[PDB]
Amino acid sequence: GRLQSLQTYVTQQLIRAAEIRASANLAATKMSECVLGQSKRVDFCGKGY
Amino acid sequence: LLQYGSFCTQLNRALTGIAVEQDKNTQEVFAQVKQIYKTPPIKDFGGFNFSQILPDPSKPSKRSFIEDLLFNKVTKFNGLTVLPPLLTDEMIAQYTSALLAGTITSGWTFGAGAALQIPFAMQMAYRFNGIGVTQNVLYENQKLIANQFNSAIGKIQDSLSSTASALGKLQ
Amino acid sequence: MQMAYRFNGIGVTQNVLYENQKLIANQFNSAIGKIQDSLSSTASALGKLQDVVNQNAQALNTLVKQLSSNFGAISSVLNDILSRLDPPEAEVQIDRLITGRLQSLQTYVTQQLIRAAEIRASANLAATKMSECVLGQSKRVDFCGKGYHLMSFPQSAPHGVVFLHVTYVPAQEKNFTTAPAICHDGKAHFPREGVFVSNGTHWFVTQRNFYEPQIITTDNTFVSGNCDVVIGIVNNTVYDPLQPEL
Amino acid sequence: NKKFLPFQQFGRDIADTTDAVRDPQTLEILDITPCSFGGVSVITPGTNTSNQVAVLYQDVNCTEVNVFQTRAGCLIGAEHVNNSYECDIPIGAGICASYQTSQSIIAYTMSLGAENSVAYSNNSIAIPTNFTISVTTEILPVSMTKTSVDCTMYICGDSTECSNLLLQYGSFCTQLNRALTGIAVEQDKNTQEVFAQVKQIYKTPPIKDFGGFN
Ligand SMILES: *[C@@H]1O[C@H](CO)[C@@H](O)[C@H](O)[C@H]1NC(C)=O
Ligand SMILES: *[C@@H]1O[C@H](CO)[C@@H](O)[C@H](O)[C@H]1NC(C)=O
Ligand SMILES: *[C@@H]1O[C@H](CO)[C@@H](O)[C@H](O)[C@H]1NC(C)=O
Ligand SMILES: *[C@@H]1O[C@H](CO)[C@@H](O)[C@H](O)[C@H]1NC(C)=O
Ligand SMILES: *[C@@H]1O[C@H](CO)[C@@H](O)[C@H](O)[C@H]1NC(C)=O
Ligand SMILES: *[C@@H]1O[C@H](CO)[C@@H](O)[C@H](O)[C@H]1NC(C)=O
Ligand SMILES: *[C@@H]1O[C@H](CO)[C@@H](O)[C@H](O)[C@H]1NC(C)=O
Ligand SMILES: *[C@@H]1O[C@H](CO)[C@@H](O)[C@H](O)[C@H]1NC(C)=O
Ligand SMILES: *[C@@H]1O[C@H](CO)[C@@H](O)[C@H](O)[C@H]1NC(C)=O
Ligand SMILES: *[C@@H]1O[C@H](CO)[C@@H](O)[C@H](O)[C@H]1NC(C)=O
Repeated sequence: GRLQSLQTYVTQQLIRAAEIRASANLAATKMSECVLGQSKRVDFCGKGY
Repeated sequence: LLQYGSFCTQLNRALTGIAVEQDKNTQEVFAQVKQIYKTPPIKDFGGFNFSQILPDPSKPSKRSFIEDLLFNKVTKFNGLTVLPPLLTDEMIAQYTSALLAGTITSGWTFGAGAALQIPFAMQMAYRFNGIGVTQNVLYENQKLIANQFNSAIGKIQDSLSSTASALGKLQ
Repeated sequence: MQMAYRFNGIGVTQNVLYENQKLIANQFNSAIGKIQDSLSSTASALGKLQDVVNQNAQALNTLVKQLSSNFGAISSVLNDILSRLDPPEAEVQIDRLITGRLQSLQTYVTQQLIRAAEIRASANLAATKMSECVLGQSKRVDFCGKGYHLMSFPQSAPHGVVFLHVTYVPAQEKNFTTAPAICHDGKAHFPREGVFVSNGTHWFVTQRNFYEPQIITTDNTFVSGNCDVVIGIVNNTVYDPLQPEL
Repeated sequence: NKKFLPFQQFGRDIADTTDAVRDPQTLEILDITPCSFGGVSVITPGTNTSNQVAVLYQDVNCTEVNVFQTRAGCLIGAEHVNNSYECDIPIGAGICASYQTSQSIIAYTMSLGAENSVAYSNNSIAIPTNFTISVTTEILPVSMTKTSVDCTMYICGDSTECSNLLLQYGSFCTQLNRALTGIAVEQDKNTQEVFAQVKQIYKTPPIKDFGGFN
């Protein structure tokens, strides 16, 4: 029982980690395109031009 | 547990790979630049007050007011070992310091390698010409832009201090 | 003409292309040689492929090593359990082995599915870079390589692809003193696209990514406003091509 | 320094673990502390380089026993250096290790980069004059090895008693085979979405008049 519970914990940690990695790629792309550069993409860098 | 195979090996490999991926995440976010840049305190910014975003040497923890509000408004032993992070908050604070120094001084031009000094008014004029706004509107309405900018900074300071609704996303 | 179009895409006048064409050719060929050298000798630049391959290999080999695991039963091999126990007596031990091997298979399937999800995420990113960094020109900074982007070239790889980003990097700079505007006769003057620089003698307008002085005139500048509001307007004679041609 | 009630002999923690106690002979409020536990880590360069080994203890200081205590734990077999360099192998808390000065294993704080004070004035501008066409390599993985496992053959290798006991247990082998089949199909969908972009097949003419572009 404890090993099944531990494996469930590991599985959910991997899923949350993958979600966090996708958010991390979003954050790095926004640093490279909203901070380092002036993007023309509408609502990629918040509301407005 | 010896009779129950290699479960411990697989789980520890998975969790160590998780920690390595956390390190890769924070590095690929915050290693945008390799050259640490430093803000000159010479404030000829055309009236653009950057006090709540610049690094403040009045405090030894070298960051701004807003990041300090983000710290102070955001809040077992059976083998459950919390590993330490690789980059501390001070190191990524200095990376944000360098990025703010670059965006003040060189705008986008340090993204192609070396930094290139440009006065900040010309950066704003170029960013207006990027969105089709003719750059005369900047030069003819500079102090109103300074007022609206610094007032918006004060508004987001108050909206972070008196309201913690935009923080539970991290929680 | 494609590289001229790309230089006009990054806001650089295409005369620099036709003036320094063989320099561009020599620098490009040297860059290709540096990449060949850094791929041939330095084999430590392909971690992305072999990490996925070794991860798949570790998962498969762990799934193989699970077979000899006893899982609390009398032995691991089913054949001895069949040859030593009754069909109403082998039920518990074969149930143990089925339970353990089923748990290990579910572990393997969950791991493969999550790893494949991350691989598909990287695949969509790679296909988007194929659609933009190679297939066209992107103004996105640090999306198609470091620096100003021109084009990129793809190459095959086992379970992979390699982009070769042709990038533009400005090299040599010099401290210049500039002003936002020129006052002429009460008429202010703004650059159409550029910046008003003076080497020390006369105000010149130039381009933001290579230094070449244009003589400041109404055919180069934008006449608007007055000589009162602009913080940093300076006095200089804006040239007029009409007066030598009247 | 906790304070029970005069009948309370012990107590649990938030996590339902016996944290603090009171002695059955003597009226005194004790506490149970876990012992020194940690992870054994090894800092080394490659076997194709050397055999010198540095030892890292996780989260605890040098109790059992060069003694270099950091915020990540005990660390012996290394050399503390004031000269902060680039991180080579990460350890924790911004302190990394390397193989430098004849040479041995050192330990140092990660230098965050070459420090620069870029100049600024009211009117000083920096304008490029010469340029460089650098070509930079990116590496992106695309697909994964398509793999199917006959889970009936895996669990029950050439048996029939095992086959009947597996058929008692529903369609788990069917489920795993269907999931792996969907994975294997979406791999080739990835490969077609990456490469199959132009339905034409183009190729160069033999006259490679490319302005001097080898
Ligand atoms: C900017 O605003 C702060 C208040 O947060 C004030 O202390 C500081 O003097 C201001 N600086 C300028 C240049 O206006
Ligand atoms: C420009 O002036 C600054 C002043 O500190 C100096 O550091 C820099 O090297 C100068 N650059 C050139 C190209 O003269
Ligand atoms: C600045 O450029 C003009 C352009 O003709 C030239 O006459 C002058 O000598 C230059 N001054 C210096 C200091 O290079
Ligand atoms: C030069 O800097 C000073 C600040 O010391 C400022 O008052 C002045 O306006 C600047 N010159 C121009 C032309 O803007
Ligand atoms: C520019 O010329 C005007 C005369 O037309 C003069 O009043 C003004 O002071 C000059 N500008 C400077 C900065 O001296
Ligand atoms: C491995 O070590 C040998 C000497 O022990 C050395 O000659 C060789 O270059 C090393 N391998 C690599 C790939 O450098
Ligand atoms: C470890 O650190 C604790 C406090 O952080 C201290 O009380 C203890 O004496 C240290 N032990 C050793 C062996 O350094
Ligand atoms: C590092 O510098 C301090 C003084 O700044 C000195 O006392 C110490 O001995 C140095 N470290 C080593 C390992 O020598
Ligand atoms: C740019 O640098 C290269 C380096 O050799 C040189 O050959 C070339 O003449 C330079 N071009 C300019 C315009 O300075
Ligand atoms: C291109 O480079 C290769 C490798 O150095 C060389 O063999 C070939 O002759 C070159 N061709 C041209 C036309 O540059």
